[PDB]
Amino acid sequence: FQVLFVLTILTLISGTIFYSTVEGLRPIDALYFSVVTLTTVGETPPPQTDFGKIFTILYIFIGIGLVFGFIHKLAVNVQLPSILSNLVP
Amino acid sequence: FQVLFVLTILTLISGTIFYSTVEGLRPIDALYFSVVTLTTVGETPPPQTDFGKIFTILYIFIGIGLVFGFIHKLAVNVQLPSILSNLVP
Amino acid sequence: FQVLFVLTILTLISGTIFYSTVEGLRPIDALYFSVVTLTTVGETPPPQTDFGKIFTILYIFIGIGLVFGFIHKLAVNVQLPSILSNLVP
Amino acid sequence: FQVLFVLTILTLISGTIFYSTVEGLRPIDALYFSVVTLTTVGETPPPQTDFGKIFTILYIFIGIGLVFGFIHKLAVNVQLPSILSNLVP
Ligand code: NA
Ligand code: NA
Ligand code: NA
Ligand code: NA
Repeated sequence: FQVLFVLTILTLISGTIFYSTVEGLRPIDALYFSVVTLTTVGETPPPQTDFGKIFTILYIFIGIGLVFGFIHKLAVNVQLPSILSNLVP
Repeated sequence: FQVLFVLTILTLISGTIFYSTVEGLRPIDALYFSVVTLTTVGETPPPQTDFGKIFTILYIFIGIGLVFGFIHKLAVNVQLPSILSNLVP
Repeated sequence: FQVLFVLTILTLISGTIFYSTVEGLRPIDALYFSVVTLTTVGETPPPQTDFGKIFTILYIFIGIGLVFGFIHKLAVNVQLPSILSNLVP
Repeated sequence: FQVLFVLTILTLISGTIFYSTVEGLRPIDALYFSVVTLTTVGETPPPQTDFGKIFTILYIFIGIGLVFGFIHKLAVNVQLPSILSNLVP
């Protein structure tokens, strides 16, 4: 979880650096693009540079497994227990 | 299932409260945004406030596991049985 | 697979009937909306009626598990075998 | 992994050929559409031809299982090991 947590953050930082410089986005919008791309939500418009498109294609393949792995350990063993160890008054 | 059902509803209510106030949406559109964000459908436009963006990023990480957990118990053991206990005339 | 296949089709037909009448879409665009909603792709705009929104919320929760179940049996045991029983010349 | 890798590439090439000719997209935008459709991100607009819509519906059902299978072997046994066989200095 600490590790998975670190990878995800490093992955989102990379994305954020990439999209602010190549697509011209403010940091916050570039992190947002990164997270909604990798969680496969995708509610923003697509990148407008060919360079953005290529990076996004590869970023998607490398990131998704990471992000979803983090999301899965996050849910199965930081929430349910918390949540369940929670019922038992 | 009752529990999972409750968490999902509380999660969608939070989202609904958040998006109506900070993004200025009518309740129904804010629930919709919440559900299509957390089911990773994402067919609406993205939030326009930095505050919306940040909450959405975190809401996505906490909610997805919840919503999908509910969806999964919903399908595996309220439908298939119903559906199957359904074939056998 | 035959069963899963039937449920998915009946689910897409319902969606198609719903969106053509309430949202005013041509059959083909309503099937498309249905499939891209339930596969969580979501690349179309969202429904414009409150009635569309509500149905979509519920359609998403009931359908996703169905559609993905079909997709999963489709891939694991109509493709891989086909595909693999395919290597062995 | 080599096999899964090949199928995904052949699947994206098909999509790319399809969307450049029928939807009139430059190769790169057609590959992009293909990848964001099959990874269920969906942040581009939808196809504008009925022919595009139909192919997309079927492409989605056949491709998703493929693409996600590749993504899953990619993550579980080209990254984690790499990543983990990485901690142990
Ligand atoms: Na999506
Ligand atoms: Na979208
Ligand atoms: Na998705
Ligand atoms: Na989307």
